[PDB]
Amino acid sequence: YYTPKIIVDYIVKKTLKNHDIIKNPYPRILDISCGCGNFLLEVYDILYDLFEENIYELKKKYDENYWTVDNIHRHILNYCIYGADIDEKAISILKDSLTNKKVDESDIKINLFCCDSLKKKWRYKFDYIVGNPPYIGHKKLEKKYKKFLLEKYSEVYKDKADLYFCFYKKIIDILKQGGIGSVITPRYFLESLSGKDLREYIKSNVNVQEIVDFLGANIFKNIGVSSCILTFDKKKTKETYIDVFKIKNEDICINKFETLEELLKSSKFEHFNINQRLLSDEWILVNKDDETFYNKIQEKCKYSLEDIAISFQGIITGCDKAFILSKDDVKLNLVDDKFLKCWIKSKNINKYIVDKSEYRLIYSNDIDNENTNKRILDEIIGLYKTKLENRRECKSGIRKWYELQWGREKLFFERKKIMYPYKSNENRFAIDYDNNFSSADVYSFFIKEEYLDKFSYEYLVGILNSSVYDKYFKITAKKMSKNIYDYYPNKVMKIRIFRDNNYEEIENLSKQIISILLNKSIDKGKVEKLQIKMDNLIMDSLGI
DNA sequence: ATGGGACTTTTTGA
DNA sequence: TTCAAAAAGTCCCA
Ligand SMILES: N=C(NCCSC[C@H]1O[C@@H](n2cnc3c(NCCCc4ccccc4)ncnc32)[C@H](O)[C@@H]1O)NCC1CCCCC1
Ligand SMILES: [K+]
Ligand SMILES: [K+]
Ligand SMILES: [K+]
Repeated sequence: YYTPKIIVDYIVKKTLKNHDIIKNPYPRILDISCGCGNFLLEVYDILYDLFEENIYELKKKYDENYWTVDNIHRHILNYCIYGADIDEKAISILKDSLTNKKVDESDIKINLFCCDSLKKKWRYKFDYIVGNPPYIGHKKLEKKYKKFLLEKYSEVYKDKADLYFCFYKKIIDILKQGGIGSVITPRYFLESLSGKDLREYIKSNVNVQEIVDFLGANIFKNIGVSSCILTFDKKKTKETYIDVFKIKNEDICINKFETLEELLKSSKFEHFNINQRLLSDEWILVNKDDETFYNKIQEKCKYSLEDIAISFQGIITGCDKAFILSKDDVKLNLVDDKFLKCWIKSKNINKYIVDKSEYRLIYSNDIDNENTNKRILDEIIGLYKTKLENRRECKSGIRKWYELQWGREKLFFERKKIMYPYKSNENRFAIDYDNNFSSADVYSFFIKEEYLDKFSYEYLVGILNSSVYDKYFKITAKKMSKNIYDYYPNKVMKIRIFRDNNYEEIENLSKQIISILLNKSIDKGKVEKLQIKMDNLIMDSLGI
């Protein structure tokens, strides 16, 4: 979890580069999760040069005996650097590092606190705040602790929110008037549904100076997280425009230049501005070309998928190894075919059509009692009885030990519907003809009856799989890792759709693609030509 | 050994 | 009663 030095230097320089040390020689710089002091040790170096370069001006303007170069080390540690961390071994190491910057005279007091930053009663605000807070999601966070966050941090922490939301809140709350904060956190709060309250909190309490979005790039080696750097202030400012630096190529190595600023100004990043006053509850962080593109589509389309469709998440068995068998597995001979459903994974979804299924789900909810079908329970499902019994609804009695945890409603699956993978590099919406069941890695919707005469499944997969809609969706989608976006209903169902003079031709092209994709000898190339023709029709329709 | 690519479970709050 | 969100993802190889 060590933050790379090139990022640490940038965040520290972002806050202190324009500090007027003559006007205020007592700046308070805080790291609320300082660890071993990746940031604070750099703050010390930057402060020391700042004081030494102006030592004679300070000696003249202020106590001429206090301001000597020999006194800078003590002054920094007594009045300027503040750290907090829950790990006492980390604080003990940082205290030793800060002491070793000078190399007892008299007992220098360092402002390091071993505590929970979210619980500490903070006695004063701070001029500058930097660091890299902990990230802990809803599954890994201790349940007794979550009761505390839901009580005391409800303005940013609810439901499936993350712990680092609370650090944004704490950092903002203890930032002095006119102060500057700069942190590196996961990027997901910029787009996620859970981050809505946090985005409202940031926008309405600080001026966001700058957002560095690394998208799917791997900033932390051997860590599966996607990062951003937020810089914000509480200055009295009227313009309130955000500098947004979005990475262009996710495969870039971060150390190509001596400094991060060189990387940002390079061709490896795009820069654009966003008006903070124009931010809705969603933050549309795109350049002017993309904003025009996005707005054209939004205004043109009179419907959304949510308007015309019923959406639902897939089956959640609660223990897949207990209920999912290969269709060639001999144990399926014990299971009556009335209990067996086709099962697909996200990899089975292509554009327009689903691979033939290779797995079967035992829809165990339809097993009436333990004595009629003893063989299935003893020889297939019962091999995982202990794990099945530990599921939440089994411990509370709502589920029998052999039942599916969230079996949903079979009738929603056993119908013509559209399916798409929950995480993908591109739009892949397929028409399911085979009553496929799936887990939560595949989402489904079917068309409401009253919209069937306006929209057909064949038309919908045509436009949703188009190049236009792939770009259109990815503008506001949640970037997860390198070449992975979330395709979840909370954004997929917000996709807006249109219907105009090109409807018949778009639908016809979609059927030709479906027909070719289902044939034995597939000449995939003609599909690409048809898709290009369809994309041109869609661009003609939307005026782009 | 590492960094990069394929692929994606069930726990959980509401 | 029962929905859907959540990557400090997870796992493997060359
Ligand atoms: N794998 C992880 N990676 C991220 C590392 S974060 C970097 C620094 O952040 C400090 N740090 C964290 N949480 C703090 C905090 N309050 C929140 C407390 C939340 C909590 C509640 C119950 C049980 C445990 C934690 N207050 C001040 N410092 C804090 C670390 O000690 C570290 O040196 N975190 C999970 C896990 C492991 C480290 C101990 C606890 C987190
Ligand atoms: K003086
Ligand atoms: K990443
Ligand atoms: K992992």
